Amino acid sequence: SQGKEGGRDTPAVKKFLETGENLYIDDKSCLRNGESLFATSCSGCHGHLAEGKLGPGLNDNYWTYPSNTTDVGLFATIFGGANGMMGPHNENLTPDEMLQTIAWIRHLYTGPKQDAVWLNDEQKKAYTPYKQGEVIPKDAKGQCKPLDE
Ligand code: HEM
Ligand SMILES: [Ca+2]
Repeated sequence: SQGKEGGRDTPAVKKFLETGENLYIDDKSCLRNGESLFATSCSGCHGHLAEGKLGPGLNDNYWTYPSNTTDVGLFATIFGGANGMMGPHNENLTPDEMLQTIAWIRHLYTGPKQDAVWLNDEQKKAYTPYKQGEVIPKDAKGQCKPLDE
């Protein structure tokens, strides 16, 4: 909406614009939000688990546009999708919400650990193919304020 919030000046967005790093990767509070944001903005075409439906599966190691293997690339795709050639994507999420959504898409990954270029050395160590039924603890607290609270 608007009012008094953040969106484009949060520490995560600042860090992202400085190094391309997504501080929300593996942050449970951000993942909980991202799961919800992904649901209403992307799942309708990419599937509930990003397995693919009308749009391609975003949970595997094949990418039509490899730039999407980095969070900056994925971000640019949606924010600059405005009638282009990489899909029917419109900038509807704030920059901060986008990072949370991207963090969730990465969490939905089910492919080879070595192809997860969006994860650093440590995060790759903690990577595990997403399995349906998983439940992010609802009392999880982190860098992201719960969308419901
Ligand atoms: C913020 C929500 C969304 C995100 C993050 C998202 C992300 C992406 C990404 C990263 C790709 C490229 C995949 C690749 O390179 O292999 C893609 C492709 C595509 N998306 Fe989405 N998507 C979203 C919403 C939607 C919606 C709502 C629709 C339908 C109105 C849609 C339809 C498509 C289609 C048809 C393609 C394939 C386009 C092509 O191959 O050129 N997407 N999406
Ligand atoms: Ca894919």
